[PDB]
Amino acid sequence: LVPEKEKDPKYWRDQAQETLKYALELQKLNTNVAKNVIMFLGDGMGVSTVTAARILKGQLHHNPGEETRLEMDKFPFVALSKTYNTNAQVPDSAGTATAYLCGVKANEGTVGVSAATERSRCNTTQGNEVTSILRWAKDAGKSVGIVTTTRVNHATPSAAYAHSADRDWYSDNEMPPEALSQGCKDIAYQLMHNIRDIDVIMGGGRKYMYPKNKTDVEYESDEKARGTRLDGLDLVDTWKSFKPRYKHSHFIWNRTELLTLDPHNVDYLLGLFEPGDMQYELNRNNVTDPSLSEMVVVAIQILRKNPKGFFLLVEGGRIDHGHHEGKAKQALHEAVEMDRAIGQAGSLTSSEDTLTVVTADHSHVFTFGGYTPRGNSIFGLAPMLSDTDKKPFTAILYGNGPGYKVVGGERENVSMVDYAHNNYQAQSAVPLRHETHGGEDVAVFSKGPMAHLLHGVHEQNYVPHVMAYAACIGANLGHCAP
Amino acid sequence: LVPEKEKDPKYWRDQAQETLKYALELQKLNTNVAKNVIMFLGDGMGVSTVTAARILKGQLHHNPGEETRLEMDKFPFVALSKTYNTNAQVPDSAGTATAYLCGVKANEGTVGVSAATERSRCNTTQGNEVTSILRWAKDAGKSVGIVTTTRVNHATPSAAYAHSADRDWYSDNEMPPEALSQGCKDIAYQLMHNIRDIDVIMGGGRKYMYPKNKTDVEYESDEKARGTRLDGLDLVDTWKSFKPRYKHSHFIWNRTELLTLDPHNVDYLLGLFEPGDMQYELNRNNVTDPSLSEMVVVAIQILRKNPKGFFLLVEGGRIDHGHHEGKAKQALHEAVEMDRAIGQAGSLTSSEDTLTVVTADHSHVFTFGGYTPRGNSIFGLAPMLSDTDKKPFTAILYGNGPGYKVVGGERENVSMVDYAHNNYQAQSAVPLRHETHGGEDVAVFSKGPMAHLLHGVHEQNYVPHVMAYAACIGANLGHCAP
Ligand SMILES: *[C@@H]1O[C@H](CO[C@@H]2O[C@@H](C)[C@@H](O)[C@@H](O)[C@@H]2O)[C@@H](O[C@@H]2O[C@H](CO)[C@@H](O[C@@H]3O[C@H](CO)[C@@H](O)[C@H](O[C@H]4O[C@H](CO)[C@@H](O)[C@H](O)[C@@H]4O)[C@@H]3O)[C@H](O)[C@H]2NC(C)=O)[C@H](O)[C@H]1NC(C)=O
Ligand SMILES: *[C@@H]1O[C@H](CO[C@@H]2O[C@@H](C)[C@@H](O)[C@@H](O)[C@@H]2O)[C@@H](O[C@@H]2O[C@H](CO)[C@@H](O[C@@H]3O[C@H](CO)[C@@H](O)[C@H](O[C@H]4O[C@H](CO)[C@@H](O)[C@H](O)[C@@H]4O)[C@@H]3O)[C@H](O)[C@H]2NC(C)=O)[C@H](O)[C@H]1NC(C)=O
Ligand SMILES: *[C@@H]1O[C@H](CO)[C@@H](O[C@@H]2O[C@H](CO)[C@@H](O[C@@H]3O[C@H](CO)[C@@H](O)[C@H](O)[C@@H]3O)[C@H](O)[C@H]2NC(C)=O)[C@H](O)[C@H]1NC(C)=O
Ligand SMILES: *[C@@H]1O[C@H](CO)[C@@H](O[C@@H]2O[C@H](CO)[C@@H](O[C@@H]3O[C@H](CO)[C@@H](O)[C@H](O)[C@@H]3O)[C@H](O)[C@H]2NC(C)=O)[C@H](O)[C@H]1NC(C)=O
Ligand SMILES: *[C@@H]1O[C@H](CO)[C@@H](O[C@@H]2O[C@H](CO)[C@@H](O)[C@H](O)[C@H]2NC(C)=O)[C@H](O)[C@H]1NC(C)=O
Ligand SMILES: *[C@@H]1O[C@H](CO)[C@@H](O[C@@H]2O[C@H](CO)[C@@H](O)[C@H](O)[C@H]2NC(C)=O)[C@H](O)[C@H]1NC(C)=O
Ligand SMILES: *[C@@H]1O[C@H](CO)[C@@H](O[C@@H]2O[C@H](CO)[C@@H](O)[C@H](O)[C@H]2NC(C)=O)[C@H](O)[C@H]1NC(C)=O
Ligand SMILES: *[C@@H]1O[C@H](CO)[C@@H](O[C@@H]2O[C@H](CO)[C@@H](O)[C@H](O)[C@H]2NC(C)=O)[C@H](O)[C@H]1NC(C)=O
Ligand SMILES: *[C@@H]1O[C@H](CO[C@@H]2O[C@@H](C)[C@@H](O)[C@@H](O)[C@@H]2O)[C@@H](O)[C@H](O)[C@H]1NC(C)=O
Ligand SMILES: *[C@@H]1O[C@H](CO[C@@H]2O[C@@H](C)[C@@H](O)[C@@H](O)[C@@H]2O)[C@@H](O)[C@H](O)[C@H]1NC(C)=O
Ligand SMILES: COc1ccc(OC)c(S(=O)(=O)Nc2cnc3ccccc3c2)c1
Ligand SMILES: COc1ccc(OC)c(S(=O)(=O)Nc2cnc3ccccc3c2)c1
Ligand SMILES: [Ca+2]
Ligand SMILES: [Ca+2]
Ligand SMILES: [Mg+2]
Ligand SMILES: [Mg+2]
Ligand SMILES: [Zn+2]
Ligand SMILES: [Zn+2]
Ligand SMILES: [Zn+2]
Ligand SMILES: [Zn+2]
Repeated sequence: LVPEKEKDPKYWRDQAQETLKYALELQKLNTNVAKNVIMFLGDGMGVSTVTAARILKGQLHHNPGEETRLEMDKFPFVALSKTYNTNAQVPDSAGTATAYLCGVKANEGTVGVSAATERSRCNTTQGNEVTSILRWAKDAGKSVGIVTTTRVNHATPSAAYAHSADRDWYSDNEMPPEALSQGCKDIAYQLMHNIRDIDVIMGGGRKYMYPKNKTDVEYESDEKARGTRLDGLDLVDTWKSFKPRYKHSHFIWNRTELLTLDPHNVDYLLGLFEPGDMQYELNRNNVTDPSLSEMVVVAIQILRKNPKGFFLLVEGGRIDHGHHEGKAKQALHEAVEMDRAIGQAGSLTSSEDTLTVVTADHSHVFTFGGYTPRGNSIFGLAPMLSDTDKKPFTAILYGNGPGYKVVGGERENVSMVDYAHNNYQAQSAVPLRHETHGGEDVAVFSKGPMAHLLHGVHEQNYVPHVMAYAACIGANLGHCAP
Repeated sequence: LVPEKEKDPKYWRDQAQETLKYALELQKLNTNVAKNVIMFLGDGMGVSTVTAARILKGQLHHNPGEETRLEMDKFPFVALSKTYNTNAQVPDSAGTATAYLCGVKANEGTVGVSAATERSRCNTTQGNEVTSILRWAKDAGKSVGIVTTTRVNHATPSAAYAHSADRDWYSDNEMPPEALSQGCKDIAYQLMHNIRDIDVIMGGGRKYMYPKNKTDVEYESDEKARGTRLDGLDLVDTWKSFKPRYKHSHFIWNRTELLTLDPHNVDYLLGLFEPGDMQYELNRNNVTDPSLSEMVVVAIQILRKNPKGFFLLVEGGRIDHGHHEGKAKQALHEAVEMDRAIGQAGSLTSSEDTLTVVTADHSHVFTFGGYTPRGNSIFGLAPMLSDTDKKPFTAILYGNGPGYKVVGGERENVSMVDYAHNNYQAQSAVPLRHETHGGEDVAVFSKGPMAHLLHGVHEQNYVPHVMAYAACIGANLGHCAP
């Protein structure tokens, strides 16, 4: 390849000098008060995933790909974060969520509780509860909201409003009798009771809010999408009844009514679009379901009204599931969609009074290499054959997972298969039903007031402490001190 | 595990508040002139490799490992760098070296030339030569030196002083007749002729400096350690003869006299300790060979004399070879040794007038996971069995490489083998003689004057441009402008 302009040293030198000039200009630090705070979380978005997503996004416009800039790549400041649970070397989605939402490290499988709690033991929930940055912002008088592509009562979204010993207790249908007798409430119940004035909630998980055995409104014939609650509670009606009767509250479940709302009138919005987890971006039905960008735009439009700012949390959660299934295409497309949502959010706000942070909870064992030529398709093959079995192979691989395939002592001959298919599983080393997480560090991109405080290598729980200080909320309020 | 103190939220909150206090103090930027510049390069040191090395270093002191802090982890500032060649999507060790030493991106397999050069073509090299930061520092009047554990004429060390179309031309014994006729000089020849006043050179590659068939001084009976030059040149004598006769010059090849020199007296030092590449840290013979830390200390002691500062380049090069062989233990130990050398260097200098940068050239396909418990040995097994074949597996794996082992259609019982051995090869997905590089981004750690200029996501060639500006050398000299 080697584009023509790239063969002149002057081109590279001029680009480097321009970057240096911008860096020198960046020494006038932004020391203003962050009226607004927005967090973007990519579930499982490792550094390798970020690079692969950048390459794919570049190639989608018919460019070589490597020189493309992601939206998050334009964030002025970058840092590294370690993501180990107090209980596990390779973290989970719950302990990390507690670490980066409440500021305290906890055990894996528990949400909103300190390390003194034991998984699946009700007692230890009492006296070991920790609040989240969302609660601090709400107590400060701001507006808060949650947007995600997974279930609302999933680990990441639930780590901001709930305190539970087990992450599997989505509703009372999944709680052992001992836990119920001891007096423990499930995550779905805690969503509508712990904090009763959450302005914006959007995502999936419609089956966990209705009495058991009730047919779904979207899939009437689907027997797996029925309600699960054993106490007969209709949680949507409970959510509606907890808000003032002189305000405006809306419940939506489908794309047509999402785009018909007037954000200048709505005050409280609840949206559940799928019975469980929302579909992949490549499998999405653009007629009935919305994309992440549209939800983010609507949420920001609704939230920006309060004169005291707002806090918003956005999660791209299906990257984790895509990696778990061993389908790199789906995960990369999810990452690209999240980057587009980040760009939209950046377009809708201003950096002189808004602090924005993008990060991930953990990593995976996804790898890509093989000495590929410039511009080679991210889902393509390696230039050479294997010098041991004389068979081809792809540039993307997994340490473990369902991609393992050895038909009678011999590996597969991918030449005879469609390796660019949407649901293709790259080969792995050891066969597992699901591929596991990774224990490497993750990257954090920050832009806005006091964003320079995230400068080097930090523990995960440090992330919410700086943001609070930027917004003059929480335990420390020295920024606004006279 | 879960140490006792970690079960209290107050502990984590206090730690986070202390970190925030330090960050708030870092706002008074260091805008001084960098009298000295030091670069640490880890060949193949990816983010996952850094995390694994941190865990191993922590465990070597009988700690859980995850909470340990590396020396480079204490560097105030962190950034991310992209490492693609103009010719390849997955980079090589030569084009990246040119990018981060001269400030221009080039093709893979070529050293010190722009992208207009074609690999293995002498007559395309004239007029396409690019100088390195070492040359800029030397022209500024500073002292310069190179220290590495690989051959001195390897790609990374050679990118700073040589201009060649092919990286394989270590000496005339590896040059095709057409290249010799056209007027090509090999890398080893260029080492002693391009720049004739390099103060400190240390590393391997003793066979490439002597006439062909001349027996080595260390391994007399070793037939593979004999000289290779076909022109009869003794390059050590040439190096000695190019220096003034009223100065002091020393040549050493073995640990005893490396520690007997007086740095306050020596002016020019050349040290070649192994015929080819230096041994692994685990296989090193401490009696005859030195470690990286000792060489770094001696080099800094010699260099700090010049009243105008100095520039030093240090390379831990055997991490790449360890990963290529598929032996994670050796690579992790090499990374730990490099971190120790970084600590020694930091101890020997001051941050008020010295700018220090640590980074890598590219990454690998090394992965580690498996949901391990806190404190689990980095070289240990995963807690569970494989739910597909009912056999164990390790937490460390490779995308490809020699670790592949499938006899009779069945993978290995690792339990019947020593998986903690020094030369154990973790299983991989596709069998290759050597495992390949990785195309993910790499991390950069900076500390010292103007170190804050490396803040976000940058191209690799941007790295040397900032350093020069910090030291008031090169094309841009605006820092010292009245
Ligand atoms: C792994 O797989 C490769 C390629 O697989 C191929 O890809 C799929 C897309 C689909 O076409 C599959 O059916 C197909 O296998 C294997 O490469 C094949 O190798 C065999 C020998 O083992 C070749 O045998 C052919 O036999 C004929 C000899 O008379 C003749 O047709 C062929 O020569 C001709 O090949 C093509 C045929 O389309 C023709 O266009 C050319 O002009 C040429 O004369 C050839 O000798 C197959 O052709 C190969 N198929 C290819 C290259 O697509 C490979 O063997 C296997 N590897 C291992 C290690 O088992
Ligand atoms: C993969 O490998 C595992 C473990 O490998 C084992 O460890 C290595 C370090 C080395 O010792 C290897 O030789 C050894 O295989 C295999 O686990 C074995 O599984 C078999 C079948 O179940 C057991 O068979 C034995 O047969 C006897 C009848 O009961 C009896 O001696 C054994 O019970 C005894 O088990 C151990 C022996 O030291 C001990 O707890 C008591 O002595 C107890 O009575 C047992 O039933 C082997 O013992 C197992 N070996 C080990 C070390 O656990 C595994 O089968 C294999 N997996 C596959 C899928 O092939
Ligand atoms: C997307 O969501 C909207 C809002 O729920 C859906 O519109 C709804 O459509 C149903 C079925 O036609 C309407 O029910 C009907 O309403 C009246 C009486 O109220 C009457 O026609 C029938 O007896 C029946 O009850 C419902 O009113 C209507 N809701 C609103 C707010 O207009 C829409 O169909 C959904 N679209 C897709 C493509 O899924
Ligand atoms: C490490 O390196 C030093 C320095 O090269 C080695 O010492 C050197 O050993 C040689 C071989 O024995 C000495 O040469 C001998 O010297 C005298 C005459 O000068 C005489 O014994 C022999 O005729 C021979 O020429 C040499 O002098 C000596 N040091 C120096 C500075 O020249 C040492 O052996 C090495 N150690 C190891 C463990 O490899
Ligand atoms: C949590 O409550 C449970 C009730 O299920 C307690 O479990 C019993 O506790 C007593 C006191 O130690 C033990 O003698 C019993 O053996 C326990 N039973 C079981 C099945 O574990 C549990 O101890 C309580 N935890 C605390 C901290 O008081
Ligand atoms: C909504 O999804 C539909 C169905 O997949 C898309 O229609 C496809 O569009 C692609 C891209 O142009 C075509 O290659 C397919 O042939 C179309 N399929 C059908 C059945 O018509 C549609 O483009 C999507 N709309 C948006 C706005 O993204
Ligand atoms: C650089 O030199 C090579 C020969 O070493 C030239 O190669 C050309 O191609 C063939 C290859 O065998 C030679 O026989 C031709 O004489 C060469 N010339 C042409 C015009 O093709 C190559 O062209 C040279 N490049 C330049 C710019 O002079
Ligand atoms: C130099 O290397 C030698 C040889 O490995 C080391 O001596 C051994 O060190 C190991 C590790 O502590 C011990 O288990 C052995 O008992 C030692 N003796 C032998 C004969 O192997 C020696 O410690 C190393 N020296 C330094 C300073 O690292
Ligand atoms: C839910 O219903 C299950 C099946 O019973 C019948 O069929 C389903 C499809 C519904 O129409 C249901 O109302 C019918 O009774 C039962 O096995 C299950 O016990 C029912 N659950 C409850 C809580 O009643
Ligand atoms: C290099 O040497 C080859 C083998 O010679 C052996 O090694 C040398 C160093 C002496 O010890 C000699 O007695 C041994 O027999 C020769 O075959 C070869 O031609 C030589 N090559 C050159 C270029 O001189
Ligand atoms: C123990 O750590 C975790 C954490 C979260 C997690 O996902 C909830 C898993 S999982 O891989 O077992 N669940 C899966 C698996 N395959 C899926 C495929 C398609 C859609 C959704 C999926 C969900 C493991
Ligand atoms: C094409 O990209 C590169 C770049 C550098 C490189 O290393 C020079 C290699 S290599 O893997 O083929 N060389 C190797 C291989 N195994 C080794 C084992 C032990 C000691 C040294 C080794 C050296 C490939
Ligand atoms: Ca839907
Ligand atoms: Ca030696
Ligand atoms: Mg999640
Ligand atoms: Mg190297
Ligand atoms: Zn997760
Ligand atoms: Zn997961
Ligand atoms: Zn390299
Ligand atoms: Zn290499």
